[PDB]
Amino acid sequence: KSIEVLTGLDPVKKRPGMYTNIENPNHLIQEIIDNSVDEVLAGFASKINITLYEDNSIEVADDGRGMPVDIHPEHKMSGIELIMTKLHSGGKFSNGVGVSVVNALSTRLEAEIKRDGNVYHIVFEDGFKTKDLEIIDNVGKKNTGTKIRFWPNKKYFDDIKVNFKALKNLLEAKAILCKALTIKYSNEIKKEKLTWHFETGLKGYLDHKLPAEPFIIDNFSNGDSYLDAVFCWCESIKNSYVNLIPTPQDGTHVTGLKNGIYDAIKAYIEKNSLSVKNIKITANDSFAQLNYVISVKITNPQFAGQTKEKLSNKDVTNFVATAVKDLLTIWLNQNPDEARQIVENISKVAQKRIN
Ligand SMILES: CNc1cc(F)cc2c1[nH]c1nc(Oc3cnc(C)nc3)nc(N3C[C@H]4CCN[C@H]4C3)c12
Repeated sequence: KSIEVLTGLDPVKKRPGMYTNIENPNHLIQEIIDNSVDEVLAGFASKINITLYEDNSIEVADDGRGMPVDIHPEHKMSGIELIMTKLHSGGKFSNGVGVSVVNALSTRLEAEIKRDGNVYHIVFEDGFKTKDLEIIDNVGKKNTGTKIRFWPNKKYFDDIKVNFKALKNLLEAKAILCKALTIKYSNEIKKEKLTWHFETGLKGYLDHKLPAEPFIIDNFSNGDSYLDAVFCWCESIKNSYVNLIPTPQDGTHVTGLKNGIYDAIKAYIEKNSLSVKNIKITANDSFAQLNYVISVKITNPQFAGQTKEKLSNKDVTNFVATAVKDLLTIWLNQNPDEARQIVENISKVAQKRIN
């Protein structure tokens, strides 16, 4: 918030490849999903509905509070227009892109917002408003939501066809990580509907893709920070997420799982026996054969460099570590035969490193 930056859309139209992946419009669809996901994470949306039409438009709808429409004092336009028609960025010092990138790279965009008993409607073309915000209908006060339909512009894309298969993979991936979410998908070209809703979240996922029944951390929290995790050892899946988006280069949340596991194995070796007390085991050793998914839900996810691929928040590391240690120790201290096996294989990895 120290520096706030506001431009028009020309830099996006001039270098589309710096604001999206231009093979197809999927990344644009991702921008819209991400916003609707932020409304799920804030506790207000439970439903994300996606439609692919035969005219090659894409519609995404949620049942959240609805994108605000109040007039900005300084900019003299509604929230929906302000967010759609200008590039928003900023930070702490100089030297995610926003839905305006989708508006910019689209010949047409329509927004329907339900709030405060009103159905609002607005239309853009090539990133400029062309039909004013207007109340077109009325509705129950608790009938709320945001719905965006957009028409990707062929001049900015190698192909206007949506890659359906990757879109489906992505939606499933997200529904897995948020049990309070139900995602629906309708492809009117292929005549195909899907519904993803995972009541037990990640349960069973590792099994499908020691302990024999993998360990699950189920919605652990400290204030406005949430942790879901599943892991086991094996002879491979190693996925981590922040706010439902992959962190292919790990970070503080992973280091958190790593340290929390080490601490748990080290303490258990110390408090038991197993002829392993004299083996110099490392965090790396107890992590070596670990298969897991960890998914954290935090307030202001800070990342590495200028990209969003490695979580940096220096206090997530001990948020995860402490939780993993406590939960895993409890489990170790009620599963004797398997603890012993986990410990032994870990010692084996350590001895092979030392030799
Ligand atoms: C496909 N659906 C969809 C699509 C979409 F592009 C945006 C929203 C969207 N649904 C939304 N719901 C809310 O809800 C809010 C209401 N009030 C406040 C203060 N914040 C969020 N806000 C929304 N906003 C406001 C901004 C805050 C974070 N992201 C921006 C987009 C959306």
